[PDB]
Amino acid sequence: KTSPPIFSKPMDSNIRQCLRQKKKRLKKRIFAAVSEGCVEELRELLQDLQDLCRRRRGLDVPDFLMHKLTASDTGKTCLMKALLNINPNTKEIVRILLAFAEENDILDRFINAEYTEEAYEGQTALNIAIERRQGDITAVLIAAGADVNAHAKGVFFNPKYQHEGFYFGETPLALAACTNQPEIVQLLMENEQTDITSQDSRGNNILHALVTVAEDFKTQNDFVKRMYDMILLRSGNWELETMRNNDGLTPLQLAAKMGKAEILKYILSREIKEKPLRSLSRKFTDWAYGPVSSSLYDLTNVDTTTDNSVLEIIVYNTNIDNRHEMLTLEPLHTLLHTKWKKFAKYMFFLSFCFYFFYNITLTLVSYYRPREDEDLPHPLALTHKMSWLQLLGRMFVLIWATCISVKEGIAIFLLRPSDLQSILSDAWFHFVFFVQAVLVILSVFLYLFAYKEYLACLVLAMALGWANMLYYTRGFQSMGMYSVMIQKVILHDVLKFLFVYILFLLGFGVALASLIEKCSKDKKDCSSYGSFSDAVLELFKLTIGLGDLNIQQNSTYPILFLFLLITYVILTFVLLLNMLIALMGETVENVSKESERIWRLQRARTILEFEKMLPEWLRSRFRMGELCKVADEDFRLCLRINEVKWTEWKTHVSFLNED
Amino acid sequence: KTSPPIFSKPMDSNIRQCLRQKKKRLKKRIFAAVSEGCVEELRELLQDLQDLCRRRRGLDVPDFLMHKLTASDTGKTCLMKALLNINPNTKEIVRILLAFAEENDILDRFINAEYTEEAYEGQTALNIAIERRQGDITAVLIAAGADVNAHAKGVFFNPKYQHEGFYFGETPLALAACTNQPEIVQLLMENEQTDITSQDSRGNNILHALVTVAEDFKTQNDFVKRMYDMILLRSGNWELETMRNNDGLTPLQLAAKMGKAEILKYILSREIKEKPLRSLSRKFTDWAYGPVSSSLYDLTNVDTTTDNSVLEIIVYNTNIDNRHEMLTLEPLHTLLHTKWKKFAKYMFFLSFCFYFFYNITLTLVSYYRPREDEDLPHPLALTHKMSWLQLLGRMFVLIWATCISVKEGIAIFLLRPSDLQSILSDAWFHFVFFVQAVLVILSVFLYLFAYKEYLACLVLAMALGWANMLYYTRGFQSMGMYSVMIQKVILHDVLKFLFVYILFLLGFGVALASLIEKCSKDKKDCSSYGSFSDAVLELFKLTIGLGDLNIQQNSTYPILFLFLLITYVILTFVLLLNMLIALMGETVENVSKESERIWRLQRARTILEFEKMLPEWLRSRFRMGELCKVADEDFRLCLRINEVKWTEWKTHVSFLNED
Ligand SMILES: CCCCCCCC/C=C/CCCCCCCC(=O)O[C@@H](COC(=O)CCCCCCCCCCCCCCC)COP(=O)([O-])OCC[N+](C)(C)C
Ligand SMILES: CCCCCCCC/C=C/CCCCCCCC(=O)O[C@@H](COC(=O)CCCCCCCCCCCCCCC)COP(=O)([O-])OCC[N+](C)(C)C
Ligand SMILES: CCCCCCCC/C=C/CCCCCCCC(=O)O[C@@H](COC(=O)CCCCCCCCCCCCCCC)COP(=O)([O-])OCC[N+](C)(C)C
Ligand SMILES: CCCCCCCC/C=C/CCCCCCCC(=O)O[C@@H](COC(=O)CCCCCCCCCCCCCCC)COP(=O)([O-])OCC[N+](C)(C)C
Ligand SMILES: CCCCCCCC/C=C/CCCCCCCC(=O)O[C@@H](COC(=O)CCCCCCCCCCCCCCC)COP(=O)([O-])OCC[N+](C)(C)C
Ligand SMILES: CCCCCCCC/C=C/CCCCCCCC(=O)O[C@@H](COC(=O)CCCCCCCCCCCCCCC)COP(=O)([O-])OCC[N+](C)(C)C
Ligand SMILES: CCCCCCCC/C=C\CCCCCCCC(=O)O[C@@H](COC(=O)CCCCCCCCCCCCCCC)COP(=O)([O-])OCC[N+](C)(C)C
Ligand SMILES: CCCCCCCC/C=C\CCCCCCCC(=O)O[C@@H](COC(=O)CCCCCCCCCCCCCCC)COP(=O)([O-])OCC[N+](C)(C)C
Ligand SMILES: CCCCCCCC/C=C\CCCCCCCC(=O)O[C@@H](COC(=O)CCCCCCCCCCCCCCC)COP(=O)([O-])OCC[N+](C)(C)C
Ligand SMILES: CCCCCCCC/C=C\CCCCCCCC(=O)O[C@@H](COC(=O)CCCCCCCCCCCCCCC)COP(=O)([O-])OCC[N+](C)(C)C
Ligand SMILES: CCCCCCCC/C=C\CCCCCCCC(=O)O[C@@H](COC(=O)CCCCCCCCCCCCCCC)COP(=O)([O-])OCC[N+](C)(C)C
Ligand SMILES: CCCCCCCC/C=C\CCCCCCCC(=O)O[C@@H](COC(=O)CCCCCCCCCCCCCCC)COP(=O)([O-])OCC[N+](C)(C)C
Repeated sequence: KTSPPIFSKPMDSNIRQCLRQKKKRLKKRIFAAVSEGCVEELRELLQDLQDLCRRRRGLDVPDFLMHKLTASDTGKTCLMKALLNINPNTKEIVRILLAFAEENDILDRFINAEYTEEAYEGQTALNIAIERRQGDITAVLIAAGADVNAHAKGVFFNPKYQHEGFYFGETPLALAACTNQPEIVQLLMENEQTDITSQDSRGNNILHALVTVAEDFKTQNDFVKRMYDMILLRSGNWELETMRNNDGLTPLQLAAKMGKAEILKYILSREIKEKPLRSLSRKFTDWAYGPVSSSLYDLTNVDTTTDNSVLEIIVYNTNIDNRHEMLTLEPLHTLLHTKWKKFAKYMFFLSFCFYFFYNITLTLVSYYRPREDEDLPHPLALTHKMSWLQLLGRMFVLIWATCISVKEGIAIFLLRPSDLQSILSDAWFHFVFFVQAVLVILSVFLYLFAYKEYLACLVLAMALGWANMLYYTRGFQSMGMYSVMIQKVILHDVLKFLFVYILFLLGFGVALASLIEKCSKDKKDCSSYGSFSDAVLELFKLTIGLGDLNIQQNSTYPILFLFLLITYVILTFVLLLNMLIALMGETVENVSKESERIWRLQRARTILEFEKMLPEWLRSRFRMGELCKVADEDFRLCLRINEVKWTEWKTHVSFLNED
Repeated sequence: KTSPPIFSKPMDSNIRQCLRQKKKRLKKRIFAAVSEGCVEELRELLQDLQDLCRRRRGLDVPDFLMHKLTASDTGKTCLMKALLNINPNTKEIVRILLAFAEENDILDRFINAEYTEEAYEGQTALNIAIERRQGDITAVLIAAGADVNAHAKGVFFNPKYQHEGFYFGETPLALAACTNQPEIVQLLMENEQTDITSQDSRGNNILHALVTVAEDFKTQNDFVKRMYDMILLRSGNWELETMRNNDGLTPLQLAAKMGKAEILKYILSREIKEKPLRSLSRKFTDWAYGPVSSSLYDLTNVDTTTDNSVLEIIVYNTNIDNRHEMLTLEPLHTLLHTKWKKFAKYMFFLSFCFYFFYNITLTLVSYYRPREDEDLPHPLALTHKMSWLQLLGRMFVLIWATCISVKEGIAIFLLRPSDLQSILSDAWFHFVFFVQAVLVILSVFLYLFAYKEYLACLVLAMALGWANMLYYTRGFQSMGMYSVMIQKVILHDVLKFLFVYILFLLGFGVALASLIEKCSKDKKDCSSYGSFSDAVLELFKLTIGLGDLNIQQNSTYPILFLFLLITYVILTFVLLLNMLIALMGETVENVSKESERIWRLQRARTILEFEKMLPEWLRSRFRMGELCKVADEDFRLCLRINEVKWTEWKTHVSFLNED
């Protein structure tokens, strides 16, 4: 993606880089013989190794012999070098190397060997055989004492990113499962020493590991769905799918964290009909008659009742790709729609009314202020009591403004740094609601010091206040697009047109202000291009189309003053301004193509954020789901959902081929 | 493409155009007999030719006999006329003509015959047989003494353009190779007299010739890739692919010169695994484990270390079609990205800073000049020393401006004439950087003559100077499009709208200025349409939308003055101006569809142009690549590149059909 990785030492190297002595020719000539496939040259070199071991001090002969078979810079052995280079005669050089280590008491050490390298640590001879797809060499090595629980930890086998390495699950069972080799997976699970409930350095197990390697888009061949079904259904218990890693996530919650929509649909809709495996399912269909059916969903680690539920991960954590496609799955779709009809319509309506009456009060009191030198109060709370009836509206300003500044200021403090790179993560409205409430109470405090700059701050509070009414247009679908593409346009288009337009507004502004002469004879001010600040204003009025091409200029070089104004009008009114209108037209077109996807993801935040304001006795009232016994000795919560599907049923009936 | 060619004399003609005598009927009747396929009439005419040769002076009888078989206007013989017209009985009239020339000592002359025509010179009887796909007549002619090294040079066999003729490689081996006939190619390479390392008049050989005939786009059947592999791998040496033609190019460098992207990808990625043919490859993969792999590339005639490298041909020589598609190939992609991280980010950042401070100095000194009659210096270098601290900024203008005018003026002098027909060949910024630096030093020299027209030249230097800051927006991808489509629009759209708009600005300008009368009673100037120059200005202010439809005109025919203004506003404000905005909208749309292709090709020029400023000890430091021994007795430079490809690997594993 970004950059290719660097590795400090290569795993295998048959390319010699640039810059009869038995202590050199024994060790080096075996590696080259076993790599090319010279069988006859190999037996003639092994019998020379035991010749040096007879002229050696006793009781240390296995330690001396392994040093002449293992490398020193890395822990790669003769059997590892043999299996990385597959030849047509590697079935027999395994037999010859296994026979040499059986003649000594070194067979247990020669197979269970590990790399000592910092970058390839823990890799054994089973990892090379399962990688190179040698199915019959694997059965021999298990039958000779290979550890089937060896973990391969390292910088290569556990990277930081999805590139820069190759993560598969760190066990030999997970390597066979992530390489689409179903027969070796059947082979290891039928062995007694295989620990299925095993965990790696990330805390993952085999079901966590298959989620990380799955495709985030639906395609034709999906072997990670058939491997998740195959390994789960053989264990026949609950310990795998209820286990948490170091981040505290199940296999179900890691699919919603990473964004895999096809693995998520499979787990929420499992239904197994055989009697010993009935209890593993999460959906229970009890009656169906034509198109209609009734079903029960599992709802255990899904609904908003514990921490890190799958309804809360999908909504709040943007940068996940498929968030609309997952919120329309079936246990999730009914839960959001039920929370809207039961308490969320009415809390969203009271927020619109307590804010619309806040702005009518703050406007009528600011507009109708006493405009005299002899009458100067601040228009708030009756700080000087003139005793007029219903003064509570002036009290209602300072009460409701200090509530918003406390509440929204906490929400700015709780912002993730990924919440500032999405429009849908509504971090714009947390800023602007805060600064409108600060300026209200700042203007009240500056009258108590009587500075008479309160009116500069009270005017800006009315203009932001009526501009924040654009938040509440997400209640309707039709008006919910205009608050979105007023923000796509002002970031993708206007802040890139701004840097180009200052270069032409600075350059011609200094140039036109340097060609004039001082016209103040007796305070005439004939020249409208006198200063730098006067010339930038008259050039802005000409891109808009409000100024004049006044040629009668009291200055030297009158024909050069015409050449530089007409060049400005062509570049910035005919060419640049009509260009930026054709860049707004491409942004507006793409928001309207996706108007439904954007409106539905803005409700789902407002539904789950009014739920965190409710008290606990009130949230316990609206809990949807009842206790239910779906099999023997197992109790769980459930939703009953009826579903009538006319288009799916009629295609099932027409295609049936009654002939 | 452009025009069909003309040929001075046809190659074969069976259509007689418009405007018993044995010296006429012997020669003419053989050609018509051998063309139609009259076998019995042919033997009755050959025995009449030897009757005339018995009544002839001796020792000259082969010279007399060939003149009655070869034509005179061209060198076409009886065997050539036989093979151009294929009949079902041309297997035997070859046998009859070969038997007649064997009875004399004229067999060596009768087969090895050449056209003497200016347009078809050198064409022999093997070229006609290999063209007409007669595979078994070819083996007979080789077995009778045909020259298999005859070159066919001529205006037809070596044209100027790709049309106007048919270039194939000028040898009989290249004709068989460029006509998709693999069996005749095997036939000639197994003959001993075949010179494989042979060159034609262009200097090309068989591997150069196959590059010129290849398709520049990837399609299904590509026989030129299978012929390049077939002929190279049989020679088994290095003389073919390291040979240069008259322009000094290898077969590798001619593919990048002509733009063939599929031949270029094949050569840079050859990998042959068998032991006698291991050494011919250019990529050496030494370890691979799942998706990741490590490889070594050849880098010999690719990297910027000699003249005409393939990294330098693709970048500088536009008019080549596939330049983005070739710069993303693998030895080329890593080299450009490595030169950016090691020295090119920092040289592109110092150029932005030494030019941005050049414009702040030249603006603040021009704007704050002494505006008095008693104070008139030139604002540069303290030509009159007033002794103010840090005068070095005024010195910094004339130093840095004379550097740019020398450096950019050399670059204008080194421009190819094809560099002035591409936006991406940045010949616009070589002009405008030059003229901004000339006007600075021109204004300094005109104060030394004290002409007081220096200020007309110093003002234009500020306006161009801030407009050249649009060059440095190619560092970012998002802003790198606005400098491009400000140039596509001002060439494809505005200079075509300009010729149409002058016709309506000239015609109505003279017409409206002829209907008025002189209003200067006592210097009133009531009529704003008095002159030609006054009327063109008031009509330009009305297309923009700044003028007035002032009907109160002090002139004769007042209702005709209304009819010609309203006709102008409809034609040029409602119709023409809104048309040109819909022609800018189609240009802006196509630049944004190709925004990534244009930004990436502008970096690649700036990377290779800061490299030509570095000194030789500094360029020798940043050389990337190490000496390496990839096979016996062969040393070469290499890059090691790691590559992890998740999408290619997982499709290889899912499609494997483990069943
Ligand atoms: C029908 C079936 C049952 C329905 C259940 C009903 C449950 C009722 C409540 C239950 C508990 C909730 C307490 C929340 C209070 C927080 C106050 C607040 O700041 O407003 C918050 C919400 O405001 C509300 O959601 C509640 C509105 C009623 C407030 C009750 C006190 C005043 C009622 C006295 C009546 C008048 C007295 C006389 C007045 C003249 C504003 O939050 P926001 O809109 O999200 O902010 C803008 C968005 N932004 C975050 C991006 C910036
Ligand atoms: C001088 C140097 C040369 C010039 C600079 C050159 C470099 C600049 C280039 C940079 C990256 C290139 C991408 C092009 C678009 C750039 C804009 C951007 O950064 O958006 C980024 C994220 O968008 C956001 O940041 C969302 C806004 C967060 C809330 C901020 C509130 C501001 C309050 C203040 C009140 C203001 C009121 C306005 C309302 C907020 C990236 O956008 P994107 O990659 O296209 O991804 C689309 C995702 N999207 C849905 C979020 C859009
Ligand atoms: C002069 C110019 C104007 C000013 C300019 C301002 C401009 C800016 C404003 C622009 C637009 C304004 C936005 C409107 C805001 C809310 C409306 C809304 O949400 O729409 C909804 C209607 O929902 C309702 O109408 C509320 C339900 C009844 C509430 C009854 C009172 C509460 C009583 C309880 C008191 C509690 C206890 C009391 C306290 C203790 C529509 O939703 P729906 O159609 O129903 O369903 C969704 C469709 N779906 C099913 C496909 C998903
Ligand atoms: C970090 C790792 C190592 C990095 C290696 C760093 C190597 C450094 C250098 C190494 C040798 C290069 C010499 C090039 C000099 C040419 C001068 C020139 O005209 O500028 C040229 C480039 O300018 C540069 O690229 C270099 C900028 C530094 C100049 C050094 C002298 C002044 C430093 C004293 C410091 C301040 C003293 C105090 C001042 C107050 C302009 O070229 P351009 O931008 O292409 O032109 C515009 C484009 N156009 C062609 C279309 C028109
Ligand atoms: C009176 C008679 C009747 C009217 C005339 C009728 C006949 C006229 C018709 C002619 C051909 C028909 C094609 C239509 C487009 C015409 C324009 C053209 O010639 O472009 C040609 C090449 O484009 C260039 O020349 C690139 C600019 C080179 C640098 C020049 C710097 C000038 C500095 C001065 C400063 C000025 C500042 C502005 C910035 C430079 C051809 O363009 P194209 O075929 O479309 O190929 C696209 C390739 N492209 C990527 C290069 C675009
Ligand atoms: C007030 C209004 C403003 C005025 C209006 C002006 C408006 C006009 C201007 C518009 C935009 C301005 C353009 C910015 C120009 C350079 C920035 C740039 O290149 O971007 C790059 C940042 O590269 C860097 O930031 C430089 C790296 C650090 C330099 C450290 C100082 C040098 C020290 C050494 C001293 C040497 C020795 C000293 C002397 C002897 C971004 O590139 P990237 O993201 O890093 O990678 C590319 C992404 N890729 C990997 C996909 C390919
Ligand atoms: C389209 C235009 C784009 C924006 C440009 C707008 C300009 C702002 C530019 C930049 C903005 C930031 C600086 C603030 C300047 C404004 C303050 C001011 O006006 O007061 C004064 C300063 O006026 C000046 O003379 C200074 C402005 C020109 C030089 C700017 C600094 C150059 C270096 C920056 C970059 C390199 C450093 C980076 C190094 C890494 C004006 O005083 P006065 O009017 O004479 O009043 C007379 C009365 N009196 C005598 C009693 C005092
Ligand atoms: C892209 C990000 C831009 C940020 C803003 C984005 C939006 C921009 C929108 C608006 C902001 C733009 C400014 C307009 C209003 C001027 C305010 C002012 O204080 O001027 C004053 C000072 O200013 C000067 O003295 C002018 C100095 C001349 C050269 C300025 C650029 C040189 C430094 C470049 C620095 C880097 C800039 C490079 C920019 C490419 C006016 O002074 P005066 O009239 O000369 O004196 C007359 C005396 N009198 C007052 C008593 C009568
Ligand atoms: C960014 C826009 C460019 C900025 C503009 C700078 C461009 C410069 C480039 C090149 C200029 C090269 C010529 C040298 C200057 C000579 C000075 C001179 O003659 O002044 C004379 C006038 O003359 C003029 O009117 C100005 C002539 C400009 C040439 C046309 C350039 C077209 C640029 C457009 C396309 C660019 C597209 C670029 C796209 C990015 C003096 O005036 P006068 O007649 O003596 O008046 C006295 C009258 N009296 C009789 C009453 C006393
Ligand atoms: C939208 C309009 C489009 C452009 C049209 C613009 C017009 C320019 C047309 C063409 C431009 C090139 C010629 C330069 C003319 C300008 C010089 C000038 O004005 O000075 C004078 C010449 O004024 C005239 O009278 C001559 C202009 C009209 C006829 C043009 C030539 C026709 C032949 C060309 C083609 C056929 C040949 C081709 C053969 C193959 C003006 O003098 P004055 O104002 O009377 O001053 C009075 C004071 N005095 C008496 C002391 C002197
Ligand atoms: C497409 C390429 C075009 C090139 C430019 C592209 C951009 C064009 C933009 C601007 C240039 C256009 C000119 C506008 C400014 C006029 C300058 C001038 O010198 O006028 C003067 C002379 O001119 C005359 O005398 C006018 C002659 C009348 C007929 C003109 C066309 C006949 C020849 C057609 C030749 C072929 C043209 C065919 C064109 C289709 C004004 O003279 P006056 O006012 O009459 O005298 C009053 C006396 N007084 C001054 C003392 C008061
Ligand atoms: C390029 C545009 C065309 C140019 C225009 C030429 C077109 C000509 C074609 C044809 C004209 C044929 C008629 C002959 C002329 C007679 C003269 C006459 O009658 O004048 C009279 C007025 O009369 C008028 O107002 C003008 C009549 C024009 C006819 C409408 C044509 C529509 C063109 C549009 C569509 C074209 C689309 C083309 C698309 C490219 C005299 O005026 P008066 O009333 O005596 O005023 C004195 C008043 N007072 C004394 C009472 C105070």
